[PDB]
Amino acid sequence: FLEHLSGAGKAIGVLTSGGDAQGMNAAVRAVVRMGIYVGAKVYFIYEGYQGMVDGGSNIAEADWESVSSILQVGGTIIGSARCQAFRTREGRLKAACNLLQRGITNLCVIGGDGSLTGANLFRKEWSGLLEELARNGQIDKEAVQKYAYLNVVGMVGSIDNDFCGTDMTIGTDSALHRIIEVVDAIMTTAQSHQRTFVLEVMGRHCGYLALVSALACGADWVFLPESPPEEGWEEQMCVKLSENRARKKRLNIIIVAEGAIDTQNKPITSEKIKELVVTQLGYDTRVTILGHVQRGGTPSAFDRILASRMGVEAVIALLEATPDTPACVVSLNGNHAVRLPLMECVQMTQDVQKAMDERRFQDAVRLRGRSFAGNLNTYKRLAIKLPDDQIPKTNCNVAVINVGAPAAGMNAAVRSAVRVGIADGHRMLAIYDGFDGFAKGQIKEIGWTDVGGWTGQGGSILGTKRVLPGKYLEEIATQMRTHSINALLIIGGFEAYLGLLELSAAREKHEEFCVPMVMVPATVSNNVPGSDFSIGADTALNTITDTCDRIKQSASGTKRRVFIIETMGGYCGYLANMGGLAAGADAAYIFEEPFDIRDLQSNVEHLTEKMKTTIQRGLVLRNESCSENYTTDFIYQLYSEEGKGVFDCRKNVLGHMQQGGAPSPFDRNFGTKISARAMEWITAKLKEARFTTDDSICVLGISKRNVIFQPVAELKKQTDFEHRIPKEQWWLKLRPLMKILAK
Amino acid sequence: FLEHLSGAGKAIGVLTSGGDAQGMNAAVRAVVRMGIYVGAKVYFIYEGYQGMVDGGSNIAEADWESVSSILQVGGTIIGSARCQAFRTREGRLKAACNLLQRGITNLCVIGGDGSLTGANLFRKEWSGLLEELARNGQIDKEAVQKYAYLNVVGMVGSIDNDFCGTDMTIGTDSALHRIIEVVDAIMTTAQSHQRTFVLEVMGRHCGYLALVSALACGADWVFLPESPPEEGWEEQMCVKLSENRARKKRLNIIIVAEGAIDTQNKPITSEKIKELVVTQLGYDTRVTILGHVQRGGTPSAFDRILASRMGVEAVIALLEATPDTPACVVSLNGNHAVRLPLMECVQMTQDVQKAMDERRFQDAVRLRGRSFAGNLNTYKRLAIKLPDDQIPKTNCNVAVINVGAPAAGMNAAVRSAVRVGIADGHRMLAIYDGFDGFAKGQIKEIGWTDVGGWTGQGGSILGTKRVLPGKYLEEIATQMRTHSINALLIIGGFEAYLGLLELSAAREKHEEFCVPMVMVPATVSNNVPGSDFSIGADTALNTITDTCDRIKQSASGTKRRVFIIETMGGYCGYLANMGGLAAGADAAYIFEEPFDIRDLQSNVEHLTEKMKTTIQRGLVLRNESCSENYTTDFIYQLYSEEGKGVFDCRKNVLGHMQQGGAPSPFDRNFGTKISARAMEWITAKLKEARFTTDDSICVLGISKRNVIFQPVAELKKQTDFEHRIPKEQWWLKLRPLMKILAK
Amino acid sequence: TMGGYCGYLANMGGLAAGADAAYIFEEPFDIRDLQSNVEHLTEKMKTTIQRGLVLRNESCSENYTTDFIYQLYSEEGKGVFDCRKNVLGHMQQGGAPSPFDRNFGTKISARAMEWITAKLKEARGRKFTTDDSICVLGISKRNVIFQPVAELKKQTDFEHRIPKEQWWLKLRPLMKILAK
Ligand SMILES: Nc1ncnc2c1ncn2[C@@H]1O[C@H](COP(=O)(O)OP(=O)(O)O)[C@@H](O)[C@H]1O
Ligand SMILES: Nc1ncnc2c1ncn2[C@@H]1O[C@H](COP(=O)(O)OP(=O)(O)O)[C@@H](O)[C@H]1O
Repeated sequence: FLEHLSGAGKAIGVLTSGGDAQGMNAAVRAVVRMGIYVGAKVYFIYEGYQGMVDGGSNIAEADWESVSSILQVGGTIIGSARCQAFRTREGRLKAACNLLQRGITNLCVIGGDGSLTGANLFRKEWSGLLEELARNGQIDKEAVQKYAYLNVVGMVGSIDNDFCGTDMTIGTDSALHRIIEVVDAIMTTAQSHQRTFVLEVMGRHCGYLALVSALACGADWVFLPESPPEEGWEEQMCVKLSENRARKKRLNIIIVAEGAIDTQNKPITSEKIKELVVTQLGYDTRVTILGHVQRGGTPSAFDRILASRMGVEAVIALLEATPDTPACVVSLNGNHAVRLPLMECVQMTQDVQKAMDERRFQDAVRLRGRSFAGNLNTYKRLAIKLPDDQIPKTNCNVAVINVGAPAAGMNAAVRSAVRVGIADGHRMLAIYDGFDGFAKGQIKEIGWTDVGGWTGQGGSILGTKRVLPGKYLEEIATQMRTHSINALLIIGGFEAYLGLLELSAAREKHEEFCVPMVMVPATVSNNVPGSDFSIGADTALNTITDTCDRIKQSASGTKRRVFIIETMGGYCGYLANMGGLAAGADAAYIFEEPFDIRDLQSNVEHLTEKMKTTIQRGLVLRNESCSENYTTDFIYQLYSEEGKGVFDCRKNVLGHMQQGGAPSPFDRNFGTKISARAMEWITAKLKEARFTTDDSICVLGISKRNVIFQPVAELKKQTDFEHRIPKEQWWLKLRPLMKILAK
Repeated sequence: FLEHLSGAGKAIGVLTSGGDAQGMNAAVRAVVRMGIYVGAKVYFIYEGYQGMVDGGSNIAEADWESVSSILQVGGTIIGSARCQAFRTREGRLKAACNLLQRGITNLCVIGGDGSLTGANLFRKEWSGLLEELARNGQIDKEAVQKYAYLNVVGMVGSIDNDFCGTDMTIGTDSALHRIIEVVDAIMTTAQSHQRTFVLEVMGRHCGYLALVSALACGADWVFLPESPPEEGWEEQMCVKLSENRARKKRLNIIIVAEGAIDTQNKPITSEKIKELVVTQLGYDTRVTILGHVQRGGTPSAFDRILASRMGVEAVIALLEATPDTPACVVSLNGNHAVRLPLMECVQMTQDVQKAMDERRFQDAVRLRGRSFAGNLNTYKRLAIKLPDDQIPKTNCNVAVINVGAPAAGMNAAVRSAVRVGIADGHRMLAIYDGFDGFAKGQIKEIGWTDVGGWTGQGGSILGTKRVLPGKYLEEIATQMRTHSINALLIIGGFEAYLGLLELSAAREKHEEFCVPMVMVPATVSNNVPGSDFSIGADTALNTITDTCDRIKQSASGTKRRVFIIETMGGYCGYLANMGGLAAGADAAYIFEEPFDIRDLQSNVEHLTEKMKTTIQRGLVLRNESCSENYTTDFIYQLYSEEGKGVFDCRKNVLGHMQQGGAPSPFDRNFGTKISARAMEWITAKLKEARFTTDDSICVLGISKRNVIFQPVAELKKQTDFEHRIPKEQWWLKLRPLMKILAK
Repeated sequence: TMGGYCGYLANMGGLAAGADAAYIFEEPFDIRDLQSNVEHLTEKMKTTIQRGLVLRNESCSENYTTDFIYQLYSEEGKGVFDCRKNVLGHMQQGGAPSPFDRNFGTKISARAMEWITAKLKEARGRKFTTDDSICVLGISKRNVIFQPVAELKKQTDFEHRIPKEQWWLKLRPLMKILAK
């Protein structure tokens, strides 16, 4: 719809300066391919800023073929480097001069707190740098007026995330993986020798990756620069570890921020701890500093997407910016990408440092992010069980259950749901084998020490069947009428929706279902209406994006070959699309977007023109059931006879391997995060009677920027029951974008 | 066949004491399930040796259901711990006593250098320990004669591999993964900031994982305790790094052994190096000590197989041992598992430390393994290019090529082949696009700096097509001359085999094919006759064994479900079998082992009796084409209608996702290792003219314990050309075993 | 219809039953010849004849199979016409022989028995090593003739097992113009 508006003729320079984080390539890829799409010239700037000063070999134009085959790699191919000869006007001039020699009037910088502030100045000094170049007569006197205005745009890029202008900065999810990967491995070595480990994650300033990772591996204790330990923590920690040996947890994991501190700026080294536990508890302890393995590695799905979206929203922001409009720093807020003023953002970032240095920790917290406070609170109120007798019991029965297909990171949702329940004063009942078990009586009260160590496990434990209750609506109520069940917590997918939607029926027929029930999105499909995201979704999506890279391997080894992969996920083309954009597929056929033999024919042509360039590979993803006639076989059958002579092609039907492996850190948190707020909505609405109106049975889920409880009742509207997909689907806005990155 | 004479009545005790290495669980799983198959009782011994002293809660019987769902986990579920109260007779007695109380007469210890020596004494003191127990009257006076003989067996288990009784110890391949995983990640952060890293791998005594890993990531320099650096290495290293910057290698990786030393016992810390390079080169440098992430993580395929095979060969050795027979320590030598004397094994291990302490490094090397010397030699002679002018050119043209399907770890074979060639005095010619390009003239001379950094990349670069050299023999002859080629190396699967054979009898014909030619196994199928292994085999097998665990996830979440996965690999059921044993499949239908509707029927029954126990999952692998009638659909169609009411079931057809991803560390080495010895066979046989016979065209591959060059001629015998698989296939001996383990 | 790669059965049967199109191997075709035929089938679904018949040679294309052909025609009609698929089994080569075969079998088989009786009398008062010592009798122009299996190696596609030059392909344009 906005493809028309495209500033052409002009050029843009792209560079990378700062903590080389994963997904950085996927960014410069969206920038180059988009910059060309709009009809402008895109130049490369090696060694970040240093490349500008130097020039010549550090500046070259980039073709569509250039940024190809780099999306699936960490670090940055453009190269990064700290340039000091730029922080000085005496040399910042050489940079400017070199730009006019190439005709670049716009620039896109992908760095960090400082790197951005660099261009913020260059932007201003420009009018002053051209005055000197024209004066000394080093550049054509004409140029002094053609390239008078200088537009720049910054981009969030560093695993630190010490930036409050955006919730997530390109790299976080990637580095977060690297951290969890190391831990999940270490946990097997500690669960044997029954010892305790102390880890040191990155983040000299922001203690973000230090908290999210911890919540992701159900850590025992965390040390953050923003929220230091209350005086007297030394004995309070040993209290925990002392109880963890008494509860039989032969494993203890300690997460420490690179810049840990206590009530006073006094640093909290990881050794100062190793000493504390072994010299006061006697437990064998080993501390390890996670190497730069946090900035390297393969970019996760989330990172590639965010990167590829930012790279575009940045290109448009460059030619859609006025000579007097503030410097913009594209960033993902809530769910939709939005540009923000650079200066104002660096301010917030610096302010966090200000508060911390002035023992104002309490304020420095609500300054890093309005989700950060909620995360710390969620973690702690879930990693500490105040004595059994100090918890005011409510004498109510709340039950949890897993209805639907198993989704990675589901056990994580149960761990939270249970603990946030017991710690709230309720007795927990676990319904095994989904509904199938519910009716059979497979119910058992579980405890706190029970759901311990699940945040890391995938698949399901309490079982889970897509078994609809619509016909066993009796055997169920009959069970609740013999367990004191006064609450319910479903965790699944669309199957669960129909579950509550049906339950509400037998209320004027069965006085037992007349209780509070809250469903939480838990499916790899993400077809759950009333939420833009689902638990275990980002996991499979990560498994898919990965597998596509390994398939793009055999497609490159053997020149001129195309692959057709059939991703699963009912009619919901979520998985199919997000994965196609994350692996850079030439096309992804989802159901939600109709297509005839022509949309297909007109795409085989584009695939042929690619078998001329360097990229002699081909990748096309197809939604499990996007069409009843054009099947995985059909698509392949056509592509073969229509290519015959130009390229080869095969087909693969991704099995359930997707929804299987260990849950992605994003699910390890999502599962734990939005499930607690689901448990309080219960405690809060269960206290109201301390239930009729069709609403006490809703579905908590991500909507705008934050989650909200929507009564399953009013969700009947925006939902396609025939294809089992929500009517309005947000990720369709990426459709035009996703494709312009094809050709 | 040999499962005839088994054994009952008596009982066996299993424990784990030492460096908890991955795949340890997969070991105790084979011991338990086998000890039961033989008809004996198997007891658990928690906390390694400490459990023996204690007793009671640290000793329990294990059912078939017990050791289930642990195979795919690192560390040890039995628990490990160092017990000092055992190194003393005063307490070693409490251990013995507790054993008679449970009726255990045999024992299997899975530990290390020290842990094993422990039972070696216990074995002897036994007669003396029962003398005191009967005297003091603590055990029934009768028992003093029923349990008079005490049989024990040790098992290689520790990632150190500081054991020369066996080539590989349960854990190596797994810890080697963890190491390579960390590196491959760090290399992206270093290839950006163009810096140098110094890594510190495990191995306080043996510098194994330090050499193998290095060779796997094409490291720049290594430090080993057995082969220290020649006096004057300080400047020699800087010489390298200085040239790597001159050759444009914006990345330098240094691998240091945990116990590195120089000509003298003087330790070589990783810092002592960080100082050296930065204070003498000025390059930015960061050193990181790979935490215990090397002992943790998920066990690799190689590890699980070796583990599962050792656990069995151990059980049989226990009941097949006489009262006066030396203590045995099962270990994999060459390719077939063979038991060896404990004491005699510990001697060798202790002797390596002896030599090192007496500056006898030269002997200490040929004492750790007859392959070690060949590996160190391979690495070094491939990481240092003596000046262009100091290399006595031979003025000969040797060309390499990739014929067949792309196999992970193929580029690695080219890197080696190329360098070992230039460093031998030959000019290297690279044939792109396999044969299809060979006839097209897609030939180009490559250099040393060209094939730099390939050992880590998967897929292929020189392209690779399954096209035979037949129909275009003339378009290959004419070209052959244009470059005046004399030697041709091949990196392909069965495809390449047919290549060499077609070129053999096609000599008298085209007089251009009369020269030395050597092929090397490079296919994920492993159907290449004349070799027990293939390049890229262990990779796909690792991806398969992984994917199966992710499927075994969704099969456990939804109780009572069976999956049918169709692995690929022509008729060669290699992939299908090894993967089935590595993931614990209930059955794997390969072609090499015929079966009727009865073997199938009699297996669905076994699957039903499992749906009664705790394990309500089901996994069955089927070879791509093991039967023309019983296809993946058929197998599923039967299993469904035959279970209907007891269990559900689905089917998945693994795509080319197998042979795709980054090559496994075992392939990264195999490719480089046995590829050089293939290049020397050329340099050695081309200097013989200082060429039309059956001994000029051969297939270099693994046979007995070591590789050997077998003329493609005499290989026509042991090869099934109709099904493209070697007649005699070694891994078929594991068939009975594989099945008794799964039941 | 079956019949290896030889589209004879498929063609003659399609012309005899008035099939809208018969896809044989001997006559290549892309997704366009297929597309441009679904259109003609739609314009017929306007007249009186609301039927559609398309024959496909057992293996005229490795990609475009009976299911493919049907899978396309279904989605490409959706709203104008329905469609199903049938794979004629060996029922074809089975029933009692047609009177033309009852004769052909007996007719040209006798003249094949005499060619033997006559070439037994040749070198009687006079061994066989020539090329015309093992020929194949078959209808060529107007009448049959004995062609030595030797010189038949030329006009024969061994890969698909069909003679190179096939006469009945002259009926291709005709066969189709009769299908509208
Ligand atoms: N105040 C400044 N003025 C101008 N350029 C700056 C300034 N601060 C940083 N830079 C530029 O950006 C580069 C990166 O600085 P750094 O603080 O390391 O970035 P980041 O915050 O991403 O880690 C410097 O080498 C310089 O080129
Ligand atoms: N002579 C001995 N007698 C009894 N136990 C011993 C003896 N030597 C070693 N052990 C046992 O093995 C432990 C030593 O660790 P070890 O097994 O050598 O580790 P690793 O598996 O890494 O080689 C001791 O704590 C003890 O439990």
